[PDB]
Amino acid sequence: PLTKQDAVNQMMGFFQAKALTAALALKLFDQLRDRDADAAHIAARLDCPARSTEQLLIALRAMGYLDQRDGLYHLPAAHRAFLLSDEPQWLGWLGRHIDTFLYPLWGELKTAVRNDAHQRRTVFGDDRSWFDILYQNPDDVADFQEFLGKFAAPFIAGFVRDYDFSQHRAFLDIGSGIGSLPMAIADAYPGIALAICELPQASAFLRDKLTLQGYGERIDVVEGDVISGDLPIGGYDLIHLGWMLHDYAPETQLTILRNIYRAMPAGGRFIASETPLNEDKSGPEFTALLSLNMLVSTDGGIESSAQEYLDRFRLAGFSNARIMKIAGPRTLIVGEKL
Amino acid sequence: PLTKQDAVNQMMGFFQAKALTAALALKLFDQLRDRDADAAHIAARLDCPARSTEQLLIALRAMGYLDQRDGLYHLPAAHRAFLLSDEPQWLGWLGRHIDTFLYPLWGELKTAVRNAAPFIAGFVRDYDFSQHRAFLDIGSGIGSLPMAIADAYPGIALAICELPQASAFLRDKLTLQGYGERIDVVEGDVISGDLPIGGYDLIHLGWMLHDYAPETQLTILRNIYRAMPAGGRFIASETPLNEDKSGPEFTALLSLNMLVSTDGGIESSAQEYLDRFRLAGFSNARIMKIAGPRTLIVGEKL
Repeated sequence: PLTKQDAVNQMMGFFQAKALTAALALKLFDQLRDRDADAAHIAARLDCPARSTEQLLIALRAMGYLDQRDGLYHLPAAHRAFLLSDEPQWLGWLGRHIDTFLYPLWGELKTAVRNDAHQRRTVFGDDRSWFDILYQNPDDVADFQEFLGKFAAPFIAGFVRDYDFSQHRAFLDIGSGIGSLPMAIADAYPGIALAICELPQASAFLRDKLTLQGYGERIDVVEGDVISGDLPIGGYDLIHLGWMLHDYAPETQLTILRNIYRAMPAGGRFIASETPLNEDKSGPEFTALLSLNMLVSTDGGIESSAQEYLDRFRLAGFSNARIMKIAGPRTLIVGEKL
Repeated sequence: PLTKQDAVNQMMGFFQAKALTAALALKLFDQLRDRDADAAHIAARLDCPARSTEQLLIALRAMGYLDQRDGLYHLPAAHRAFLLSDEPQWLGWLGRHIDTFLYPLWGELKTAVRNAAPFIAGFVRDYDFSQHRAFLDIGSGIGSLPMAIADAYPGIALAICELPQASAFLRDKLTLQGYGERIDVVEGDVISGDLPIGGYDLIHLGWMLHDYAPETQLTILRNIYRAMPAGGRFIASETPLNEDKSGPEFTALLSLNMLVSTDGGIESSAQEYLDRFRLAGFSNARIMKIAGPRTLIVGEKL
């Protein structure tokens, strides 16, 4: 088991979190992309007091994110890809998501558990529903999805590699952020028809992004709504919903799944990719904590076991509801329409 | 080196931190004091809904603080000491300090950049107090250090120097513990410089220098140096940064904690403390490394 020191260490772990998000917000690592430098000159380039900048630097060094030799701070080469703001794996979006949204809400975790409700009203004075905030801010949603797209590379690679897309004639991805998955499918499967279904607000933007990358004729963008169930998805024998169910309460998950089931072609296949809790709902750790993040931030999001997802597939009308394990962090929940 | 995922996991470490403090604040672990229980039964006794309590329970099992089999949660015996509200080692005090003070303060870290038992035990065991006749503790919280000294050195005179508006309170606490006639309470202020400490040939200042900017530290050290008796010894117990200020990690992080929660607080190297002791007039400024988490910076008045 663990000891008192461990619990204390973890109760203070918001220290390391905010040292990192502050450094990212200050773009501190940017000042070392070209040369090494001491605290006083980093503080000059950042427009910050020398003393407090030095306190942040010493902490980042002690945490292993920076090197320091003879008073000069050095950005390690293997940290460049995620600490520099122009690198495609830059963590700045997550940092600002934490600073502006998740960190304040988790401050009120106790009350979220007491009430089984989000703390957006408490914390931000915002009495709008989760659905309201999302529908109203498609720019934030796009920024979010393009950040997530970077992380989804192992899921996408393992989906393309472990699942036979050659068996299907037409694949449609519901609510793709940026088209990364159907692009990877197109790159490996030249004969399958491909489409993304987007909200009418998000569709022109995704169309523009697909066109810029050269995929505007290869991948169609159709408009629709999983919530209202307006889903022109009947010509697609494979339908995929990427990591969306856990954003909603189970009852809403049922509505989404019934909405897709009703719109699917007869004999069609539907796959939801999710990160389930394990069999005895004992973990894994990040997913267990992700559930709490859904509690404090959304209107009824939650993580579920594989079996719980199977039950919801069946209740929504799907036949042969089953799990398909693939490489990567997601698990496929699969069912057919008969 | 570190990877993207290492940084992500640490950037989200406030997840784990709040799971623990919310669990402490909710007295969730007390519901497993005498038996195992499933989520619905813990939730009922907590006056909380079952769905949200179960989410917090699942995270605590996944973090390793609870066991779980067939839906029944178990408090591991090795965890009772710091998770149960009635146990001497209960961490609720820290959770509350984090919830009401530190966590909100650290939420604006970027704006602020831009603008104890084991010490006591190692001090009393390692340092021979018998070489002194009168010992004074400045800023003593409840007098735990002089009481420990009293319990091991019945010959030494003992006193605590407290702020005026806290002295009667401390006098009372000391009396209620049986030390009211063994430990004297004098009144004073290191910042102001009013310090009736002339009679004590060993004076101690416990973990206070880092609450202040180096400039105010110098003023404090000069104030104590002047009031001390000739021949006296002074000890400040601190947690210094290491020789190249690359750590240790908690002290580096604690330095930022002083940034957001005091006016000018900061940690320092051993050499920097020695430098300030010398600038303040002390003689034989030196480092004594005792057991426990603190280091002693020591000076004398010749």
